[PDB]
Amino acid sequence: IVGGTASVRGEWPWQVTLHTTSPTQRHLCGGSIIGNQWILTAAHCFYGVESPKILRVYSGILNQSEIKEDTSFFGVQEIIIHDQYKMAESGYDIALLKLETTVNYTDSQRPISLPSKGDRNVIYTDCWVTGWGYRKLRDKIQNTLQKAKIPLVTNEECQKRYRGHKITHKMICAGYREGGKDACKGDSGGPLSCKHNEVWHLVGITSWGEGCAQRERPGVYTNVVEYVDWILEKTQ
Ligand SMILES: O=C(O)Cc1ccccc1OCc1cccc(-c2ccc3c(c2)CNCC3)c1
Repeated sequence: IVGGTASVRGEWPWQVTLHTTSPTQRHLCGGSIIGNQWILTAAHCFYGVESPKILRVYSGILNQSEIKEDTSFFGVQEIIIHDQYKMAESGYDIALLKLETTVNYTDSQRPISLPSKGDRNVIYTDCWVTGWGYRKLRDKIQNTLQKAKIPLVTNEECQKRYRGHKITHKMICAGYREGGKDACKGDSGGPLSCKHNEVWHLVGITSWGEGCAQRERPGVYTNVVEYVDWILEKTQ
């Protein structure tokens, strides 16, 4: 998170830290709790992941320093990548982690709803991007969970900044015209959560963009509402 501030415990309870344990154990990507044994993340996070054996999902984590050799975690039973996925910049950057056990919901770990059936025309004015990612292009993974309010930009406006990319209706962009606040390396997979009528919705999944928080270069996200049918087909 570029231009963000620290979160407090139980602020983003659907946020998870997916770790890899090969060749070293570290924060790989972010994710969202969308069900008792379901995590919604981005497919590109599993590039070079040979099997779910090396992964660990940590929920209820504020600082990465809280993760010790005795810290509880969830094993991943299955990694469901979108069948159409190839590269992040081209879309379908959506994956589902099916955990080995159910999540007991508390204040530090609860599920986030997907955009509602009938809220397609909603103008989201309170969107937030969260994660433990970099604060600049050549940085390191953060300790506390950063947050950033980012305005959504239209598909047409976003397509102007990305003349060399195909910005589809399965993508949503968020950024400030003069840069400053954005998600960077380590934030992918995580949520772009927008609050509407005091309910949080998982509106996007952190995906890609030219550099981190550059001017007139919005963050590109997976448009969750478009994939709700895929998610329901898989989580049933
Ligand atoms: O993809 C990750 O987060 C971490 C990761 C996992 C697996 C393989 C590669 C990899 O890192 C690639 C990498 C390198 C530098 C910056 C980014 C990055 C990430 C997100 C966003 C932006 C940029 C621009 N702003 C909008 C959001 C990604």
